[PDB]
Amino acid sequence: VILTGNSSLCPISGWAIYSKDNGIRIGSKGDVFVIREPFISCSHLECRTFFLTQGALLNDKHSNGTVKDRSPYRTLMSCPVGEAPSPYNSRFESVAWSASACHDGMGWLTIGISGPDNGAVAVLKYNGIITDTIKSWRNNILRTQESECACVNGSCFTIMTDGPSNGQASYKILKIEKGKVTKSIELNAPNYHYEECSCYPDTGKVMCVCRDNWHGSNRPWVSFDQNLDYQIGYICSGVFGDNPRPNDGTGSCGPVSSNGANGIKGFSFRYDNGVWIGRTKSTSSRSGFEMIWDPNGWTETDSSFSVRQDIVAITDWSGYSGSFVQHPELTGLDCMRPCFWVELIRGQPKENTIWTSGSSISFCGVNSDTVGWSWPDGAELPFSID
Amino acid sequence: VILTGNSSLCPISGWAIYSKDNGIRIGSKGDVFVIREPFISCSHLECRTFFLTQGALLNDKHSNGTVKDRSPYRTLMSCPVGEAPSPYNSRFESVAWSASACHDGMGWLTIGISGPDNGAVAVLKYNGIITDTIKSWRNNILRTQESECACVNGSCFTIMTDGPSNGQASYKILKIEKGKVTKSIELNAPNYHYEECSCYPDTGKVMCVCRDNWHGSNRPWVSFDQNLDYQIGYICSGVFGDNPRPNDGTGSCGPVSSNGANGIKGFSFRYDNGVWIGRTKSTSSRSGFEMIWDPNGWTETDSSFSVRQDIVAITDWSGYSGSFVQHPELTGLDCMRPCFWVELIRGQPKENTIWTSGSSISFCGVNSDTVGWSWPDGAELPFSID
Amino acid sequence: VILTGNSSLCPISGWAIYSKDNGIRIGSKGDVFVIREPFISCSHLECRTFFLTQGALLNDKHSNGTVKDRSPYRTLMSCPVGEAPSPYNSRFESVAWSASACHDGMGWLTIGISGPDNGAVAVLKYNGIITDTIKSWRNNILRTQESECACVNGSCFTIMTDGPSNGQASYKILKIEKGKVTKSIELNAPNYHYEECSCYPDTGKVMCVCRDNWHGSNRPWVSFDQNLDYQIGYICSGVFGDNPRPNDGTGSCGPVSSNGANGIKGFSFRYDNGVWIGRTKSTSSRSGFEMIWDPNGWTETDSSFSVRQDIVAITDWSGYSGSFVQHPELTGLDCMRPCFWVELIRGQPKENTIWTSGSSISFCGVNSDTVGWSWPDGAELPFSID
Amino acid sequence: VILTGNSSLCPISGWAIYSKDNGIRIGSKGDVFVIREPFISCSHLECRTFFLTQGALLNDKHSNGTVKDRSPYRTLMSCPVGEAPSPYNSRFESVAWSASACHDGMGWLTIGISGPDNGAVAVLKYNGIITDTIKSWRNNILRTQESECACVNGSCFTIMTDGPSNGQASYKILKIEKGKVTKSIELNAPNYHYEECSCYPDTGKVMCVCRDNWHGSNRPWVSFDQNLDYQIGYICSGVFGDNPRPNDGTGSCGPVSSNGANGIKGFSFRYDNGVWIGRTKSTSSRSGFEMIWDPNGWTETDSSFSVRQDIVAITDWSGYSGSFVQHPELTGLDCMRPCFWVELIRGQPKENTIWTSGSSISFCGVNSDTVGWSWPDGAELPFSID
Ligand SMILES: *[C@@H]1O[C@H](CO[C@@H]2O[C@@H](C)[C@@H](O)[C@@H](O)[C@@H]2O)[C@@H](O[C@@H]2O[C@H](CO)[C@@H](O)[C@H](O)[C@H]2NC(C)=O)[C@H](O)[C@H]1NC(C)=O
Ligand SMILES: *[C@@H]1O[C@H](CO[C@@H]2O[C@@H](C)[C@@H](O)[C@@H](O)[C@@H]2O)[C@@H](O[C@@H]2O[C@H](CO)[C@@H](O)[C@H](O)[C@H]2NC(C)=O)[C@H](O)[C@H]1NC(C)=O
Ligand SMILES: *[C@@H]1O[C@H](CO[C@@H]2O[C@@H](C)[C@@H](O)[C@@H](O)[C@@H]2O)[C@@H](O)[C@H](O)[C@H]1NC(C)=O
Ligand SMILES: *[C@@H]1O[C@H](CO)[C@@H](O)[C@H](O)[C@H]1NC(C)=O
Ligand SMILES: *[C@@H]1O[C@H](CO)[C@@H](O)[C@H](O)[C@H]1NC(C)=O
Ligand SMILES: *[C@@H]1O[C@H](CO)[C@@H](O)[C@H](O)[C@H]1NC(C)=O
Ligand SMILES: *[C@@H]1O[C@H](CO)[C@@H](O)[C@H](O)[C@H]1NC(C)=O
Ligand SMILES: *[C@@H]1O[C@H](CO)[C@@H](O)[C@H](O)[C@H]1NC(C)=O
Ligand SMILES: *[C@@H]1O[C@H](CO)[C@@H](O)[C@H](O)[C@H]1NC(C)=O
Ligand SMILES: *[C@@H]1O[C@H](CO)[C@@H](O)[C@H](O)[C@H]1NC(C)=O
Ligand SMILES: *[C@@H]1O[C@H](CO)[C@@H](O)[C@H](O)[C@H]1NC(C)=O
Ligand SMILES: *[C@@H]1O[C@H](CO)[C@@H](O)[C@H](O)[C@H]1NC(C)=O
Ligand SMILES: [Ca+2]
Ligand SMILES: [Ca+2]
Ligand SMILES: [Ca+2]
Ligand SMILES: [Ca+2]
Ligand SMILES: [Ca+2]
Ligand SMILES: [Ca+2]
Ligand SMILES: [Ca+2]
Ligand SMILES: [Ca+2]
Ligand SMILES: [Ca+2]
Repeated sequence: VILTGNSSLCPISGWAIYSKDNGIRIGSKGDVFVIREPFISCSHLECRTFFLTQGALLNDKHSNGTVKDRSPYRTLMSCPVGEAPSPYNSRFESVAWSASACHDGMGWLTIGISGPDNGAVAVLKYNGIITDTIKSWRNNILRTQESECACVNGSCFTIMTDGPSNGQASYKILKIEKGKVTKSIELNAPNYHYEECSCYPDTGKVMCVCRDNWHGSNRPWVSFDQNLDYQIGYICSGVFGDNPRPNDGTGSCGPVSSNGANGIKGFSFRYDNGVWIGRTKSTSSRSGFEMIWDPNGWTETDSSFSVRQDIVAITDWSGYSGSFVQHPELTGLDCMRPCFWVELIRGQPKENTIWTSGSSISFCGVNSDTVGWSWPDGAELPFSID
Repeated sequence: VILTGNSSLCPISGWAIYSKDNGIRIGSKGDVFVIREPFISCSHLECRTFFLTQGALLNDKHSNGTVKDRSPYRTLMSCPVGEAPSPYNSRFESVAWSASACHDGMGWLTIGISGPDNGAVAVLKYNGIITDTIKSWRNNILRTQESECACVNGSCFTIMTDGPSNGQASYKILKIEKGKVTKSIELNAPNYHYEECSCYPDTGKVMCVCRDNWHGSNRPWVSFDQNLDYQIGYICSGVFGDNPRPNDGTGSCGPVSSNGANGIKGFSFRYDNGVWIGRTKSTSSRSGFEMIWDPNGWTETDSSFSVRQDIVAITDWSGYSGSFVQHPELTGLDCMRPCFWVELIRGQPKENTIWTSGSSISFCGVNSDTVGWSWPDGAELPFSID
Repeated sequence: VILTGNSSLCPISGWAIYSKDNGIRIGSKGDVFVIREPFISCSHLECRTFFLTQGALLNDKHSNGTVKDRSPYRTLMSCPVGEAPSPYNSRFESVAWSASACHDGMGWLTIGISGPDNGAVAVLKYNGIITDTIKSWRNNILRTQESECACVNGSCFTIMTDGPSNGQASYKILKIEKGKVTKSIELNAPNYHYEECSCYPDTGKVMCVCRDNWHGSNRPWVSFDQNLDYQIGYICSGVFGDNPRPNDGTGSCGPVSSNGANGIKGFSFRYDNGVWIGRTKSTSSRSGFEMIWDPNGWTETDSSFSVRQDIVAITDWSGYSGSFVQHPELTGLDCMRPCFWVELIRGQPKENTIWTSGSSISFCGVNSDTVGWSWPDGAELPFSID
Repeated sequence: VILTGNSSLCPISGWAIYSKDNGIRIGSKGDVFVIREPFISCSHLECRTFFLTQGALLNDKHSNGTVKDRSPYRTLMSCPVGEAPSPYNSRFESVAWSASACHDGMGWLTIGISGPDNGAVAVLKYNGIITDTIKSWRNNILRTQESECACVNGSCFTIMTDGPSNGQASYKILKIEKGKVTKSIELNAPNYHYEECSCYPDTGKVMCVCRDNWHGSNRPWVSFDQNLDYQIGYICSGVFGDNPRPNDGTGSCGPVSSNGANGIKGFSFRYDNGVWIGRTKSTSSRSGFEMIWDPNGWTETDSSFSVRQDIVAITDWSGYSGSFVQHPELTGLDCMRPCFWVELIRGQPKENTIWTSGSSISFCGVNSDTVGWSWPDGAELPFSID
């Protein structure tokens, strides 16, 4: 089957909890990878958690976090959703310190970037066979989504960035068919900054909501059709989505400069003029998580919103978050179902350990009754290795 | 295939041992979840053990019992019958501190309740995809069976409770089709109390035998057809089924008030006016287990019975128990086979440990020779974490 | 696919090594069951190692030997051939302190005996579903092969013993179809003793070579056709097959009384008037292993033989051994291939540990070049738990 | 599916990283085999890592390297590519201290050599069933490739050696069909030395590049067609391929005598008159790894070359390396894709441990952009067992 991707996002009123892996609690005794960015991606048959590991287990000396993030040991692996990421249940995908994956209905596409900062190379695999490579074109840390790419009608789409993370860089949309790049376009986006995009298919097109690490505390977006004809902007809501960020106030259709430097991987779902925003509860640290429905937040700059659903209390650590979808071929629904995952980061720099890892929770949007709560990581730090 | 569920319970004379997982003995060294309620549920192809875990392993500090039962860490998992429940052999099912699951012949239905005490939400999944939610309607600990639901002719049925565990609460029957609630009915049951129901199909209808936590030391039951027309009662036998309970004597068709408060999840199988009762051997603690055949015990209040089969000796810990069936589509028989599982609880509050866990045994009803014995947990407590 | 079982044993000249699991060496660190009798059985698709475990892991306190052999914790498990038997790679089969298993071409039959000594019950499963039970008929430790049963033309056959292990007992052949006992016969075998039979199919019939624990240091045998017409005798060769045994000398077609009490599970393959004998190298302890070809040893009493192939040196521990076959439906050959497994027992009573376990090696008969060697267990005892 | 093997090697410009297993880093805490020679072999559906283990885990006393290399404990296993080789994810293949494996499109062939030095026996398996044996014909350590065999048109091909490793030995090509040897030829190769061959299919023929342990610091080669008509030579490039070796200088069509004794398993790919050479960076120790393209290096003796791609830095340990291919039936390409693996050896003799093991990296040849880097093992030695 080919995922057609022609349906629209399902109407939803809230988010129902889908998974929680308790990876760090389990890794206190079991053999569990130290991981980051545990993104979920689904096929027409199953959902999988992808993640990056340094090839080290929790509570082992090799978890010592003084290793660089872009190291030669870092690999992309995947395990079933909701399971602790272990060498005994994880499939190897690619050598990678930056990554993406998605399924077009016939096979898994994985994208793994490795190599040195001045000449990194993305290796594209389709069903685990190398099908293409993309080399850094600006020689300054080629990097990609750290969540699932989006597939429409037999083609898959991703965003890659090359250049500074504290200034103007270069952004490319890629169209990939059976793992071969068939088209690429560099965005003409002066004064924009795109990193770590969350992209989802919707009505035959793709929407990506990303991270401005240069000078925006609201999130940039880019949407495009199957030929990579594109539009760009920033989410206008004064419910600002990045972290760090200022207190909610008047937004902008351009980058909001106050507290704009630095950031966090996040996501949002557009519903016409409205937007569902996932964000941390703290404005200054990666703490808490909440879903906010702003019925005019895509296009209007006020800070008013209609619904807030709690996900993680502000007293608990959160982390990266990303979108994923479940297509009709998987669900049997007539619409595209939006979902998201949250990474719950424990360890350095906020806690007195030698290591850093995340566990994950995930939710799916439903048009039935839901409830806010807090589903935090739950591990008791420090560990015995510390 | 659709499980028709139109056949009657097989004639049986005793219980043959089906599985034993040795989970706690193995968890002394291996990586084994701390678990509760390991109920079994079967498809037309296989049987699985479902269980709730806090995401903690035996002999690890996170197994510390001080965590509340309704925590955000609690998840429903499943593994093959008879295997130690490990993070390396277990499937994730749902985030849940109360749960149910069953198979209709075409897919697994799982029901997992999480969220706060005043607004819990049951997430319904079919083949692992969220298909519906049910929110608390009394705002007082929505909770369900902790054993398998019952499927007949393409619909699956379960019982949910909301309200006090020491007084009158509210009880609903649900009819579920492919994970969607298609009908629900509130029982009109003043002075009844229903919790932790064990439900099985029989001749196109469902029978549930439950736990009266309020004021009954015999077990209440409810049976209903596919339109949710229902009957309610209490098992009349003077062989009382709950724990705690009084000494055997004259029973009642209503709740037996002596020692009626508190209780334990249990089960029974009705055969016309007779009943097979599974119960602890002790009247005051969760110790021992036995199967009693009382040929007039469903409807008559005397305490005489015909057959007793030992399952666990009175000197050994037992725990929760539940029914499961094997349908003709799985066994090739022309009747519905009754089976049951027993949880063997070790640790708190009876033993000097920081943790509480169960292991499991299970038995199938057969019309051939059987024997009583004792198949206890067998772990040597305390563990080194203690 | 039904295994016809109508072919004869392949002509062979020696034994080629098939598998070695290194179970005890691996279990010094990994999570590995303490096991006994690791017998192999094959289907038309795969070969599996079955084994009995006490539900305890090597190097853990629950491996403490003081538990009796016939305990309620003992279970039959299986894993792929050549893998260390772990809770993470093993399938649960049955609760059992004595067992057998085989595949008829369409499904696995397992036989598991549990319960008390005076009333044990064999539980029969077909495809993991209970299909029959057999209760002790002499109330004195019902017991069976501890190796694979034999299947011919849709029926499987096994031997069960009930009664004394130091005197005359009672022996039954069972005919089983889809897990249901369809016929049984009690052997008329005064002065014979049958235990722990190794049975293989050959030309539409079954041949079993067993253990005389009463008063024979040669091995008894029983052969029968699909109607359970049977013949009985003892292997005549002065190359005595049991352990303990006298030095090789003049054999007997009846039980050889010298060193006759006690014994060890073993096997032999009949080729007309000749026999392949597997035995320990020591006459007094379970040390070493060798295959001997005696071209007239089935029917003649001399102690001369033609070929000896070393398997385990006399300076290394051996243990139980049993036959298995690979049918033409598995191999594509036009004959029945004979194979055997050997258990290498470490620990009590010969070594200063708290535990006893076995690892396994296996060999297949081939008509090409082979070599003798020693393939011992290789663990360094004692372990840290000792 | 029969792999035709009639295509030629794909044109390539560099090497893209395919896998990294981090086995030793993970095995610091996880249950991971001590391994050597982790060679990769692919079917039409998947790629697997084969390896030899002594049946011991990292960080356990049985990893003590005083056990000889040709021991009875040594076994050939396989696991998915990129996963740490563990007893929980590895399938058993054969008892072997020297081994080879490949897939003909319909099934796995494995060759495992065991037994004594003066009479070793290769056991050939097809789909895990013993199909043939080959006994030592010179009684002096029969040994084979330690990498994948080459399959063309329903036949698989391998090289075996018997005789001295410091003098003239005897070399045989084998043609194997469904695991049965159908033809063999002894090379007429006076003054040549062939060990540990890396063989690949190319245009209906097989090319093997090997290790001269006697007196060559360049590598010998043998190529042959499906009838085992063959040609022999040595790689002429003054870019010497063995380790140890002299500094780059004038090559030879025969064995280069300077530093010729001893060696390391390696590989090369012929492209007309040019050659891609994989070699260590150090001339004196097993350190570093690089790929060199020499456009006239197959047939000319100068030390000039065109392209160097770094794989492992000279300050990090490397080890054995070998070729593998991905056939068009797996990739969908119209050519034969060349790939290679590198073993990263840690421990004795270079480091102060009791053990020796390898982890692995692998690369595939592509005609797109690539980059040099260093992907070393990354474990911190010594371990706590030391
Ligand atoms: C078994 O179920 C069938 C299936 O029909 C159900 O009808 C829906 C209302 C809903 O309950 C779904 O689960 C099913 O699809 C029953 O057949 C139907 O019965 C109704 C009324 O009796 C009739 O109007 C329909 O036409 C029937 N449909 C079909 C396809 O036959 C059937 O009654 C059930 N059998 C028993 C013994 O209860
Ligand atoms: C590819 O193989 C076919 C088949 O050859 C047979 O099968 C092989 C597995 C092996 O057993 C060979 O020895 C067999 O001959 C070859 O086709 C055969 O060619 C011969 C003449 O050379 C002819 O007599 C047969 O009839 C052919 N058989 C079939 C089924 O076509 C073919 O030549 C091989 N191709 C190459 C390039 O060598
Ligand atoms: C082989 O089996 C055939 C099938 O019939 C059998 O019938 C009953 C009695 C059982 O024994 C059951 O296992 C089988 O289904 C026979 O017709 C045939 O005679 C048997 N013997 C042969 C072919 O030699
Ligand atoms: C998508 O396209 C298919 C035809 O290819 C059509 O049947 C279906 O209704 C379309 N869905 C939407 C939501 O447009
Ligand atoms: C962690 O790494 C740093 C840098 O290599 C090292 O200096 C430090 O001592 C390490 N700490 C531990 C606990 O391993
Ligand atoms: C989908 O792809 C197919 C072939 O790749 C093409 O016919 C069509 O233009 C695309 N668009 C839609 C809406 O199907
Ligand atoms: C159930 O339905 C099947 C098929 O209609 C029938 O063969 C079977 O006998 C029925 N059983 C009962 C008890 O109605
Ligand atoms: C268990 O939890 C209690 C709760 O405060 C804590 O005080 C105690 O130290 C814990 N014990 C262990 C062994 O972790
Ligand atoms: C066994 O039966 C099969 C089925 O027809 C036949 O092909 C084969 O030759 C028979 N073998 C013997 C030894 O009778
Ligand atoms: C083993 O079991 C016996 C049984 O009583 C016990 O007395 C002994 O202390 C145990 N030994 C160890 C080392 O656990
Ligand atoms: C290999 O043989 C097949 C036979 O059908 C042919 O189609 C294919 O093109 C051939 N390839 C080459 C490279 O000769
Ligand atoms: C390793 O093996 C040798 C061989 O007997 C032994 O002498 C030595 O003490 C062992 N060392 C360790 C650390 O186990
Ligand atoms: Ca920002
Ligand atoms: Ca607004
Ligand atoms: Ca009660
Ligand atoms: Ca009664
Ligand atoms: Ca461990
Ligand atoms: Ca004897
Ligand atoms: Ca003789
Ligand atoms: Ca050399
Ligand atoms: Ca040159």
